[PDB]
Amino acid sequence: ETLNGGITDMLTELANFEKNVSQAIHKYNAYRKAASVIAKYPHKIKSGAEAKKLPGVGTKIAEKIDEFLATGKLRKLEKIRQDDTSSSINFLTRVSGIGPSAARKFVDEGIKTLEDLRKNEDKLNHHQRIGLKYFGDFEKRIPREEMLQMQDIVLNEVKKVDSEYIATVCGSFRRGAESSGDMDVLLTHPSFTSESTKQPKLLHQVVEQLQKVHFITDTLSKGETKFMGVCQLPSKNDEKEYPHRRIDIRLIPKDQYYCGVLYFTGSDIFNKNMRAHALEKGFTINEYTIRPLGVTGVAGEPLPVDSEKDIFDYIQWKYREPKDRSE
DNA sequence: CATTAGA
DNA sequence: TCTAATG
Ligand code: NA
Ligand code: NA
Repeated sequence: ETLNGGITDMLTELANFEKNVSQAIHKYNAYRKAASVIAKYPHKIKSGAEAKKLPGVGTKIAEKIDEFLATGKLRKLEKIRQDDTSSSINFLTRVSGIGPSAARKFVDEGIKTLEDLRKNEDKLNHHQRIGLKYFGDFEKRIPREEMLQMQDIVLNEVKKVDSEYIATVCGSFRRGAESSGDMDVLLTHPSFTSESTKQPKLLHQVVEQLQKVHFITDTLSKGETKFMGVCQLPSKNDEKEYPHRRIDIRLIPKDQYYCGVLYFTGSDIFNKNMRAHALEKGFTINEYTIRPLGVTGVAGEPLPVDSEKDIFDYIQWKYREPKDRSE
């Protein structure tokens, strides 16, 4: 956590570079397994060799540690940090829509700056044009203050459109968090659960609403179960316009909300724990159900859930508020 | 790890 | 169809 840090930290620098700038899926994969195990390791790595004894710990990497352990840095680490090209790839990646594959393609073309992206707005597909559009707004954080008014609106429509609709803004926001990165509404409805052959509209209906009224400005993507957009709070009585925010809405079977909702709330850690705990208490939990364990090694059979509670009671825990889903 | 774009 | 990109 702090004894192995620079080491794991430098490791991940390396990894993330292999995978992004280069297409070394493997090396990249290498640095990370290492970056992992050395992290577990309870003692201060004193040298290459000491490390080397570790699993996934090669000589290539061990070599890396010496230099790092010896001089406060790393040449390649220094060498990569500089490189406009790799530098350039690191940045374009930031534009919503741009992954590395594209990132690289763009570069080779000689698109390295934000402006390049501009002059060549033509080479970008919708997602990316939008990304490019709201570059400042997507990188900006979401105040709970705003989070509150936001949430406020999305509920009223939902409600207004149909009243049988259940919404839930999961995420950090849901867990207290003074700020969030993007709003995430969970969506269900009774007429939609597991077997019932869809009702895409269910999704569509709302998106229409939210748009109708001007909350959803743009669309990144809309499927019959996952809509991926952009929102905006009605700039009051002028002077103050609101930032463009990422909003994502997804349809769920009534019969799988709670686990799902459980899930999306986190924290990434609480889930595990909770998830690790269920294991003992005779269960399994995942993004959708909770199936009682059978000694033969494994087992199925989705137990029924009507609230966050059910999942809880099931595995025999204390209902932990979202506020407290911290870990 | 799954859903959507797009080519 | 595959292949990227997001969460
Ligand atoms: Na991006
Ligand atoms: Na292949």
